Amino acid sequence: GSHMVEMRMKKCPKCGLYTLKEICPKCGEKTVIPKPPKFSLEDRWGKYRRMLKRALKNKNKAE
Ligand SMILES: [Zn+2]
Repeated sequence: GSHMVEMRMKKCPKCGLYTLKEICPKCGEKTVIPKPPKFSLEDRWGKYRRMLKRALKNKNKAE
């Protein structure tokens, strides 16, 4: 498609639980992508990831 779709489910870097709530229902810590990008053609948003974390509440949509 033209517009990029949000990455697949994530995993808690503290415990290791997978979910799509962006949060770990076990401990209560935000979840992160367990399978990060290894091959970057440009890596424009590479280091930017360090300052990519932001506060924004969104609503999920049913497929
Ligand atoms: Zn956790």
